[PDB]
Amino acid sequence: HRILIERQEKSDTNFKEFVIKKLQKNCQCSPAKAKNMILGFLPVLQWLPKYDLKKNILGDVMSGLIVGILLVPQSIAYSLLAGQEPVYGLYTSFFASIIYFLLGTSRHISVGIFGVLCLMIGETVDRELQKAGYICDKSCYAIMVGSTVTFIAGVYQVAMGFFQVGFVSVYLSDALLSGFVTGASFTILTSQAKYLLGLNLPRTNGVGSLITTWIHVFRNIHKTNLCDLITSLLCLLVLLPTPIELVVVVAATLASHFGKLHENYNSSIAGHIPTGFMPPKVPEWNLIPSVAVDAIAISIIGFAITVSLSEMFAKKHGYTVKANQEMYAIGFCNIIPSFFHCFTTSAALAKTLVKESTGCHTQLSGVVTALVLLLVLLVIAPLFYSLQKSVLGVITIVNLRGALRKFRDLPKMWSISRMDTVIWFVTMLSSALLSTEIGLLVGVCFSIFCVILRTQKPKSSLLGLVEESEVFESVSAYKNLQIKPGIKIFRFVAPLYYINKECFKSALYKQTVNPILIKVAWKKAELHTIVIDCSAIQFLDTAGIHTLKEVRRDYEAIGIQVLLAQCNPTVRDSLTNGEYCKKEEENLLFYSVYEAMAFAEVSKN
Amino acid sequence: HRILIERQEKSDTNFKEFVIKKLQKNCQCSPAKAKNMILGFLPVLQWLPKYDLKKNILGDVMSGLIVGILLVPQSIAYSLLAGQEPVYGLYTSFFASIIYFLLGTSRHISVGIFGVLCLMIGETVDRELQKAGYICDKSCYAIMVGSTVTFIAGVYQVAMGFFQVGFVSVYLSDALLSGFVTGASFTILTSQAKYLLGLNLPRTNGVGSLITTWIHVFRNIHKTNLCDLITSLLCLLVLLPTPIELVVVVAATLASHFGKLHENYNSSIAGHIPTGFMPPKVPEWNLIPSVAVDAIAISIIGFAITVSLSEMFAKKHGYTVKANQEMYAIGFCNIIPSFFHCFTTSAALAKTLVKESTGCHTQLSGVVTALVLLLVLLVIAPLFYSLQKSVLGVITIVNLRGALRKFRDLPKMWSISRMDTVIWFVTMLSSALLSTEIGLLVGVCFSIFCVILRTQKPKSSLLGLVEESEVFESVSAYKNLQIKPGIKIFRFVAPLYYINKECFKSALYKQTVNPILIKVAWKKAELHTIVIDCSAIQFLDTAGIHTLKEVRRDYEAIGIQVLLAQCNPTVRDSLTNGEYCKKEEENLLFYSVYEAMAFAEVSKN
Ligand SMILES: [Cl-]
Ligand SMILES: [Cl-]
Repeated sequence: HRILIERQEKSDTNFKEFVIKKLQKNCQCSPAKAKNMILGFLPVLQWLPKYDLKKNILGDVMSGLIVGILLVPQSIAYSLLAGQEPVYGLYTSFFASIIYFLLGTSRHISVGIFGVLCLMIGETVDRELQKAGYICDKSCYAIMVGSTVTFIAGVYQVAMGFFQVGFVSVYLSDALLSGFVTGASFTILTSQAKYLLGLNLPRTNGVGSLITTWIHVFRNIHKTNLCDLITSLLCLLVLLPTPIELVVVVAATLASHFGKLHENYNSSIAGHIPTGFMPPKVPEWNLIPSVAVDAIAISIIGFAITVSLSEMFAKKHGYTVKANQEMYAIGFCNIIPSFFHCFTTSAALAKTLVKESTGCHTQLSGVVTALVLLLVLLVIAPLFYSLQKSVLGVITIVNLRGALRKFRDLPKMWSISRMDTVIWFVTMLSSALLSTEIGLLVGVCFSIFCVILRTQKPKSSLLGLVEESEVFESVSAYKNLQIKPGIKIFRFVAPLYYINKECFKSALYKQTVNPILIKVAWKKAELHTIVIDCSAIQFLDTAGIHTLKEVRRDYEAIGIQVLLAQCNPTVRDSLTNGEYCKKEEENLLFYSVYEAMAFAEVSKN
Repeated sequence: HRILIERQEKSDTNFKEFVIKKLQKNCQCSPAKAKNMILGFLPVLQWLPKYDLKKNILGDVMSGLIVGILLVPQSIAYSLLAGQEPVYGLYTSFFASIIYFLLGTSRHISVGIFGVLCLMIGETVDRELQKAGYICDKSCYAIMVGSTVTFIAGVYQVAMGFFQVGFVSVYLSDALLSGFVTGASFTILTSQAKYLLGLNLPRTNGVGSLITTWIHVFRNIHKTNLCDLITSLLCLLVLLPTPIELVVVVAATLASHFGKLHENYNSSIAGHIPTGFMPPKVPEWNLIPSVAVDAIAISIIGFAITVSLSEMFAKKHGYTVKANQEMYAIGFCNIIPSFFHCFTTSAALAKTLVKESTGCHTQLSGVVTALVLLLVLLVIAPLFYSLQKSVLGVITIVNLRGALRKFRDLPKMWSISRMDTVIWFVTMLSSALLSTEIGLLVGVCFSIFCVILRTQKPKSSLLGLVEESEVFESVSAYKNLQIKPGIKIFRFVAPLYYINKECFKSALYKQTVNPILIKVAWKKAELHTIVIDCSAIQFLDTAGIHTLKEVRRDYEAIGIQVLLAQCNPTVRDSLTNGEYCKKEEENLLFYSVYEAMAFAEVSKN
């Protein structure tokens, strides 16, 4: 008794008429739903009118001043890492917070300056500064280039949000992103070492910069101020055990101002800007083609990190974050502020962690931080003068510590997925050495190739029956399975295609007869059926269809029957389209391994 | 009653000691087997002493003169396409045949000049000629560059043979190679159009050359000789229906010599060389770094095509061709002749087809061709003077026709594998336009990405039981399957990893409850078990382990049980290593979908 399943009728509707009908059903021209899109595009007018202030005002207000003071050195630093004046980091943070409060659904994430992104902006800035030469007084050209790159990144992000092409985010694996952030953290530490030691080594760019910078540091170690070094050592000793950062920076600034440490030729930040808020300057609009390629990566890593963090903190509690709206928000946190003097913004884990430790479920707290920043941007900025600039490096290293600790999870990573660990290590090496962008590209492709390698050398085994059941499983992995003689079931856990067709043939020949050599031996001068378990064969390429046909023909030439079992509907469709089973030949494809085994047993009898 | 299969004990031998022991068992220092390696490396002293001359001498001798005369215009042409003097093509063909008779196992293949490879050599030659400027009198530098590239390609091929790294050949799919050869044939036709029309348009190189050459042809169409055009039209008319080529070239040469067609400013080949065989010149040995990258592709496409053709013609009858020995042979068909004045060699289908039509199973015929070439290289070369050079273009186009006919198989290709057809079309476009090398790289990566896309959007469905059996199959593909209520089996035919984890979650939520929205609705204010068929899940990434854990946790939060069935041994190992089933929790993983369904039915009762 053979199975006689009947296939369902395929849908005849495949033209664009049905697509147009379903697009109209989607109501592109939506009456009375334009308010919904306005509310969807402006989440701010959805929870502020329904704000439970009596239960969250204290939480939002609390630690907002601490976070704002805590966002203060981060800006004066990463701006320096980005090749920008310190006031530009403050502008970036304030504008990012204010705009994300307008457009934002995570309600727990901390948008603003991201170290990895600032390192990448810095690379593009220095390249354009050199390609140009070093009323653009160096810093003016730097901020112009940074704002242009930010505008391009925001345009790309909003285009990906509108075109619904955000699925590219799936190509950035969590392990690959962790490796990239670790490598970028190593690069940031190497860059900040020069400020930590007080040297004046030249700008190093290109593949191997990390090594060039370290070599320069070693070469110029004798030109050590020994004052900034002492301050940095004390700050590292105090902050390594880990509000501590705010106290440290306040005490360091007070000591530097009182003792006049600059008399020892101590490098310090300058009077960057007064209350300021200078009138906005439009982007270059002519330099836009030159720095588009870098903006590609900046936009991707920016939106990938933001979406990942927002989804994580939404699924933690009250998951109501829309991916497309966060696309639009992170895009507009890089378009409107780029009209002003700001660089790219993204979610920062080290500062979101600070708000998570002390805070509540209200985005209004970010506004408070902005207000604090605004206050810092109005009258408290001169109070930040006379910073030792070694405390800045200590403050950057301490924050990176979060990403640098990932090396302690390598034994745990290995004990779960070896190839994921290898991808992580390769991405970390390619980001630390080589280039940050080149490192990301190397990581994304190596992960895709690892998926190709996993396919390339797959598992292949013989199947045995489980006693008193209709279950077949690998003999090479399980024990005490009945294997009747003259029938050998071969399971090949992989898609059969151009990459692994040779491996499939070699494994089948090694475990069963290898009919080619037998045929040549017969021409010069036990087994009767073989069942191929196609349950794990995901798809079939033209090579796979040809390989299966060749296998069947070569085995039938000797006299060994070949039966295919548990084929997918798509695999069966490919086999019928590939002209494998001829027309109504029958007894060639089976719906289960048990059915094929029973048929093979009956055929000999 | 639950299944209680016991797993086999894993092998404790994993260190390098066992590898060293098996390497010694391989007998690296082999006594009395050095003769075997000598015979293996020199196949010539394995069938010549055992040559059945009485049954194959007539076949080998027959059509050898025709093939040699037929290899004559092919050289005078493709050398011109390769930016070389015509005598260099004759040298290449003669040396390739002679050396492959020494080292060769296919015994039916025709090594020699390959059109696609000559086009690629030409590109590298013209670039180096320009990078240098245009006792190297242009042609001397061209042959020096070509010989250097050939030496590098042969070194790469022999290195791949010795290192056993020939598996790279699996990345060049048959459809991708067919597309590349079609695009390269289009490029060759475009290049030979200038000789067909008799114009003198400038050298065009870079991406889009095909378009630049065609634009130049259209611009200079008015400068048509109308004599070479008439000769080419007559030759095309005669040869298009398709020994015909030899008669055509002989008649054209005789007519040109008798009528003195060169009086009409007809471009013609010159007195390239006398009997010649000038003393060999060593490769550049200093220019070797510059043209290594091009030699990478030349070596790969050369060895891939040669191995494919040899394996095909061996498996057709008497399969005794070793892949590694053919690696060595094709490498040494590019190393020793590069010491002389020759360029790269590979199997040519159009000329192997000529020998297949008229020939026998003896490589000695190739020697005969070499002899003919040698005779042509000794005294018959001046007889080939005064060739119209339009017959050459006609002779190149006719031969390409074999690869150009592939466009007629597109409807057949679509009716078998749509993605393979798309890869073929993309590779053909990237080889015709863009660059030949860039086209190959674009094809190889797009095929790997298509394997990634096939994974990205996979099949997912609900499984129903087949009546009076223990077989579950897709409800969306088959008909009349029992689906008990409260239990829904979800089959996801793909590996679960970072790329398709979101798709897996979305499909499972769409077809079953979507527990997140249900949980938020329950907090604001039928199904009990779900069985996941992991039979088609090939592997599990760190993301896949996390996704499965998250799915189980979220479904158990609502109150819906999640059971995993038919997991691979590797998938089970990943789940245990990933801390998914805790310790001895039981009733979480099942060996069959029927077992899980029975357990789910029992649990409610
Ligand atoms: Cl950071
Ligand atoms: Cl060809």
